[PDB]
Amino acid sequence: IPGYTYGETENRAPFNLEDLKLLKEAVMFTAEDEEYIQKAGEVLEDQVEEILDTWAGFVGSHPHLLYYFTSPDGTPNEKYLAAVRKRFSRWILDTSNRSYDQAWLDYQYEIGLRHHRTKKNQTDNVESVPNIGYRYLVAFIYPITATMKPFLARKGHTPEEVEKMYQAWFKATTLQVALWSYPYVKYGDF
Amino acid sequence: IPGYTYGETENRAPFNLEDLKLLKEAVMFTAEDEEYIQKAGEVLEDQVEEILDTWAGFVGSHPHLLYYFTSPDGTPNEKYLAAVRKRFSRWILDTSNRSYDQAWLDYQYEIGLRHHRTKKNQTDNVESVPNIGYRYLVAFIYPITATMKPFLARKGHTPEEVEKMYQAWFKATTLQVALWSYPYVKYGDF
Ligand code: HEM
Ligand code: HEM
Repeated sequence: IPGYTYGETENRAPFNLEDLKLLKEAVMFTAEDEEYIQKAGEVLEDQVEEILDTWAGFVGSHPHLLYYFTSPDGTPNEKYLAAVRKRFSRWILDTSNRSYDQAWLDYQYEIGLRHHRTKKNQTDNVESVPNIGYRYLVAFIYPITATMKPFLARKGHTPEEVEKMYQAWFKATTLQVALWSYPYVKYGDF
Repeated sequence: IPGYTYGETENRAPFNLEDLKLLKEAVMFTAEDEEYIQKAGEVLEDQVEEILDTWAGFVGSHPHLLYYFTSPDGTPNEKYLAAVRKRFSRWILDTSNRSYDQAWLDYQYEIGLRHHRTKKNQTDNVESVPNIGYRYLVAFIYPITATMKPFLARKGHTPEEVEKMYQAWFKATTLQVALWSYPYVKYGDF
C-alpha cells in the first residue's frame, strides 16, 4: 500500500502507553471494547469497498470538504484521492485488528501529522491545500462513527453484539481523533 | 448563576454563522436535529440533578480527571466544583433550548477559553491547575454523549424518538468540542 508505514516510522510518538491508558479511561474504552472492536473486524472486512464508496460520496458532495483533496486549480486530485483511499481502507481494518500498543501510537502520531500542515501532501507527493482545519477532524467523529452502523448491522450477528461493536467503534474513533490533535495544539496544551 | 455570561460576553467569536453552517454539515446536523434536540430539553429538564450526580461520580472516581478541579495541594476545590456544576447544569438546557446563532457561538468561544489556560480558574477566582489538556475534551465526547442515553430513554417517549434525541445530542456535543479547540489550536490551523 503506497505510503502506508505502520510499524516502521522509526519515530517514537510524544505520547506513551500511560498516556493511552488515561485516554482510554476518559473515553470509557476497556477490555470489553477490545473484544468487540476485534469482532467488528470480521464483520466489516468484506464491506470495506461499500464503506469507502459511502464515505467518498459524503465528501464528494460537499465542495468545502472535497476541497482538502483538490489541486490548486480547485479540481479534485484523482491520484491523491485514490492513494489515500487505499490507506483509509487499511485503517478500517487496523482499528479492529491491531493491538493498541506503542507501534499503534507511533502511527497515530503519523496520521495526525499527515492531516496537519506538517506532513499533509508529502506522502503522495501531491500539490494540494496545506492543512486540514482541526475543527473538521472533530466534526468527522460523527459521520465516521454513525455511518458504520448499518454495515455492522449486516453480517447476521445479534443486534446486541452489533450495539457493542458500534459503541467500541465510536470510542476508538474518538480516541484516535483526540491523539491526532497533537500537531495542531499549542505545545504544552495537549 | 455566578459566572454565567451567555449572551453578554460583548465579544464576537472568531467564527461566524458561515463557519457554523459548514461545521453543521460536517457533523451531519440539520433542521431535523434542531427539532429533536429541543424535544430532548423537556425530557432532560427534570433529570439534570441525576445527570450531574452521574457525571460528578465519573470524574470523582478518576484522580487524573478530578485533577482539573484540584487546589495546588492536590485536594478537590469544593467551591470550584459547586460553581462549575451550576454552569454545567445550565449548559445541558442551553444545548437543547438555545438557537445556535451568533450569541451561542460567542458563548462557545467563551467556554473553550475557560477550559484553556487563557481563562481557566478566572471565572470563579480559584487557584487550580492551569490548563485542561485538549486530548481530554475530545475524549469526553464519548461519556458526555453516551451517559445521556438512559436519561433520554426515561420520560415515556417512543424509542424511535429517543434515538433521534440521542443522535442529535451526539452531534451537538461533537460540534461544540470542535469549536472549543479554537484557543488550543495553533493560529491558522483550526
Ligand atoms: C474522524 C475523522 C477522520 C478519520 C478517521 C480519518 C482517517 C484518515 C486516514 C486513515 C487517512 C490515511 C492515513 C495514512 O496515511 O495511513 C486519512 C488521510 C487523509 N484524510 Fe482523513 N480522516 C478524518 C478526518 C478528515 C477530514 C475532516 C478530512 C477532510 C476532507 C480528511 C481528509 C483527508 C486527507 C486529505 C488525507 C490525506 C492527508 C495526506 O496528505 O497525507 N480527513 N484520513
Ligand atoms: C465533551 C466535553 C466537555 C463538555 C461538554 C464540558 C462542559 C463544560 C461546561 C458546560 C462548563 C461550564 C462552562 C461555563 O463556564 O459556562 C465546563 C467547565 C469546566 N469543565 Fe468542562 N466540559 C468538557 C470537557 C471537560 C474535561 C475533559 C474536563 C476535565 C475534568 C472538564 C473540566 C472542567 C472544568 C475544570 C471547568 C471549569 C473551567 C473554568 O475554570 O472556568 N471539562 N465544562
